[PDB]
Amino acid sequence: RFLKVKNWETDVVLTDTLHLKSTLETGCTEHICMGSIMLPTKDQLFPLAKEFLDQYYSSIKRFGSKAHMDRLEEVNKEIESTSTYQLKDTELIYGAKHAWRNASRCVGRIQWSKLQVFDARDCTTAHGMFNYICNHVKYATNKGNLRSAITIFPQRTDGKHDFRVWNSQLIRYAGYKQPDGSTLGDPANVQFTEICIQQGWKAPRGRFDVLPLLLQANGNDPELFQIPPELVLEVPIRHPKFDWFKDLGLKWYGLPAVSNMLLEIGGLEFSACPFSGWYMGTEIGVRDYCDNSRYNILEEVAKKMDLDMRKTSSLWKDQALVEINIAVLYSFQSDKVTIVDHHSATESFIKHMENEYRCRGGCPADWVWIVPPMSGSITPVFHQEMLNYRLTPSFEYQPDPWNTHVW
Amino acid sequence: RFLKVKNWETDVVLTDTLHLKSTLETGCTEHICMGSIMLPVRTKDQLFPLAKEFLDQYYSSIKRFGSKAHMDRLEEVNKEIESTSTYQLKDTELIYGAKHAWRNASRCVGRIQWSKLQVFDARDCTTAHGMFNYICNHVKYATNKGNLRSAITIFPQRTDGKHDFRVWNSQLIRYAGYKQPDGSTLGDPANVQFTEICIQQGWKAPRGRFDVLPLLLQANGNDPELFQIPPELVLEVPIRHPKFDWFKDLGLKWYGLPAVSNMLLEIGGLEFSACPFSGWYMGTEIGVRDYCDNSRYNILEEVAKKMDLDMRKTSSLWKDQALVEINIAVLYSFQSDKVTIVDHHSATESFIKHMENEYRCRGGCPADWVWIVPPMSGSITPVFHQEMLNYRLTPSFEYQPDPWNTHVWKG
Ligand code: HEM
Ligand code: HEM
Ligand SMILES: C[C@H](O)[C@H](O)[C@H]1CNc2nc(N)[nH]c(=O)c2N1
Ligand SMILES: C[C@H](O)[C@H](O)[C@H]1CNc2nc(N)[nH]c(=O)c2N1
Ligand SMILES: CN(O)C(=N)NCCC[C@H](N)C(=O)O
Ligand SMILES: CN(O)C(=N)NCCC[C@H](N)C(=O)O
Ligand SMILES: [Zn+2]
Repeated sequence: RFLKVKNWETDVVLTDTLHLKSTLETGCTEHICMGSIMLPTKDQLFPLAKEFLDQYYSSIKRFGSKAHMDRLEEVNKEIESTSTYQLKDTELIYGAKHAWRNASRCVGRIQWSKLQVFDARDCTTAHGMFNYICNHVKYATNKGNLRSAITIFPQRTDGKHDFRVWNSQLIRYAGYKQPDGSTLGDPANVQFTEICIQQGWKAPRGRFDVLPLLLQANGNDPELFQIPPELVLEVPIRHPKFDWFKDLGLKWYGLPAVSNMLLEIGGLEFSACPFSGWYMGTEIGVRDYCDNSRYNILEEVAKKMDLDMRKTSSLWKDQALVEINIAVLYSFQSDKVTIVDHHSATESFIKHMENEYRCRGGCPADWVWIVPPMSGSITPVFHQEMLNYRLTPSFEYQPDPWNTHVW
Repeated sequence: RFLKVKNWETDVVLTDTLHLKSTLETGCTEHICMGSIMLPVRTKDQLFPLAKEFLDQYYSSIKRFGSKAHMDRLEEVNKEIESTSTYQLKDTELIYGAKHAWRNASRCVGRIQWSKLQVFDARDCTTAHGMFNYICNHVKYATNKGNLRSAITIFPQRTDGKHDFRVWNSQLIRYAGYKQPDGSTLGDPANVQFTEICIQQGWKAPRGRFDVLPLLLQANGNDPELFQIPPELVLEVPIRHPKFDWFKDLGLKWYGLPAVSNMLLEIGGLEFSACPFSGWYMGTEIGVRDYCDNSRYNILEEVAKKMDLDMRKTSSLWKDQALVEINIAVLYSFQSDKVTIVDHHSATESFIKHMENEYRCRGGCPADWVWIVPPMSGSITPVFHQEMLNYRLTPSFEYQPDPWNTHVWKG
């Protein structure tokens, strides 16, 4: 019932008691571990509302107070009467911050208490959604001095009036299947790009075309909007030592803004809740650029470095990987756009884990996601045992809206 | 029940049915995943089902399930258990058991090779001197002048738990570690505790950076005895770099034969507490972990200093740059000396091919992602993108406590 986690580099041992508060299921059983799998009514709602309100009133040191009991009765009366309830602004902000705090896949959680919460629960149309999103992009970007933010659209009601951002992130690049057989742009975004074109987007058919927003308000058919170009901060990628790197024609955007997840607070479901922080360098340099199914640039870079690509044991892929990641970090830093390297971020996470174990009794963490995708063992998280479990409030995956929407 | 795993790079989906034959527990529950935790005398009653399960597996593998030979063997083992409290495996069953323990080892990336394993049966061994001779023969066979051959040596099984055979070394060949009065370490810090034990037992330590440890061998529950492996049998490789001529003056070398000697082999409920096994290295084991872990030889700074990298801020990725060069040097050095080694790209590519084959022919391949993904360049290897299912099949290799923690000293 009490669990220990050890760091095998420092011998530091921490005791986890927070897992006992966990409610949701992991997908593992005593017989099988699914740790590497990517995607493993009124009666329902009151216990969830109560669980949340209890944690909230405990957090402001007013547990069992008159104000606690009164809010519990108020919400109970509201669920019994309306089949749902509304969060106070204080509860919404607490809930959003804790959904981030609880995000076991996120290495950036030392930042969790510093989150700007934009309450968009008064939004009614897709044009309104576009306005809120531009404002979030502008605030979060802050001319390169990035600030963490979330924008929260109205909660699910009966499930036929869902707010959704159809985009997987606020800013991403289009992908196009060519007659050639190859893919132009970002292959990750081929299906969604097709949906936009189908809905009438005039695609430029280039390598780095910022996708338009496809926004769905109140369960209505989604609508297209272009983010003002002047609000999308991009960074041309160059190398501090290699003059030729700039001629690859690479760029990336500064603001990573996940827009397809569902925020659950006190049993309420916020299906449109785009949130943004800043990039860890490996996200762009390792995954976005070097995944075989992404921009897949290792070959081109290695050829420009004149490495021996005849044999895997020359480690040519590894050498070009490091250089690409050096160029990503250098380019963002030179343009004064916030970015964190994987050494700095993982060091910060270990400190955050220690803080959470000390002050909260634990920190749910998914090692498979937390360890960076290059140089794993030279970062301290590789040597850190972690326990993964699901706490609420939470960010959850949800099915893509085009599979589910009724046109 | 069927379980699917997807490869997110190729979209290949595989279906696992083998997990149904799993009996042992993982450490995980419906409420918690323990997938990153390093470490999460039998009765007659518990023994016969284990033996039966194993013999059924063995006779099925040889296409003799339900034959008179199968039935007679079950009867013979049942009689032997009821009579003597235990039983003896036939040579064929021992070979099959050892190969399958390897096949089932979810943390092993090298399993494409599982059916090619030389099994040395040492169950007639009675003394530590006998163990030493067996171990020297294993080392010489496995080394094969650099053309490494996988092998296992299997000493007598556990009886009452008071007469265990144990190799006290964690690997047959490893370097000594010495804690200095000023708090620094000479040699390999991983082996400081064991080095102190050896010195206590009478070893005269050279006190250098790469001293091959003596073997410390326990036969039949007796106190362990020290033996020096003949130096001519210990193949080592001086580490140099193909471009950087200063690399050799770091004074680095490593041994060619990785030979894990502290695990327990379980076959049909029998426990083989001394079962050293060896293959060949994947380069990252040495170049990433052994050389660059902060708690091991910790060479990153010295290498980066010699490369004249910008070390003022982590975001120059100086550690990452030095790491790749060290790993190039290790692969270069072994290949140049004609000592078998595999790079992490080749090894992971082969593992994926093995895994897909296992799914098709066996219905699954238990695999621990946390261990299978290499400790550098994770996502440019195919295993990073491969969903895996981790579960425990028997026969198996298991951890056991260090023998100095449990040994009853006779004097
Ligand atoms: C402040 C800077 C932040 C950094 C450096 C950071 C870092 C990261 C990284 C590197 C990942 C893995 C992403 C991937 O591999 O695709 C991640 C995942 C995640 N982060 Fe953060 N994060 C930050 C802010 C935030 C914020 C503000 C939130 C929510 C308010 C958040 C919630 C999450 C969630 C829910 C995931 C899992 C996403 C998924 O499963 O695809 N993070 N974080
Ligand atoms: C033939 C070449 C082989 C290669 C390249 C290979 C590769 C590896 C690697 C890289 C690891 C991780 C080791 C670590 O991080 O400390 C490992 C683990 C392991 N391998 Fe292999 N292996 C090979 C042969 C064998 C053989 C012959 C056996 C047994 C018969 C075996 C059984 C195991 C086991 C039980 C582990 C888990 C070790 C632990 O938990 O500490 N492997 N393998
Ligand atoms: C199959 C495996 O779960 C998958 O490739 C994971 C591994 N770790 C990851 N880690 C992060 N941070 N992001 C990812 O997309 C992934 N992908
Ligand atoms: C805490 C974590 O489980 C631990 O550091 C693991 C991670 N993955 C590993 N993978 C391999 N192959 N070998 C190891 O020693 C480790 N160590
Ligand atoms: C949440 N956020 O701040 C962040 N750093 N990453 C979210 C995911 C971004 C994605 N991995 C990408 O490379 O675009
Ligand atoms: C099993 N074997 O062949 C192997 N490749 N590795 C076993 C463990 C070796 C260990 N990682 C080391 O670096 O010495
Ligand atoms: Zn698990």
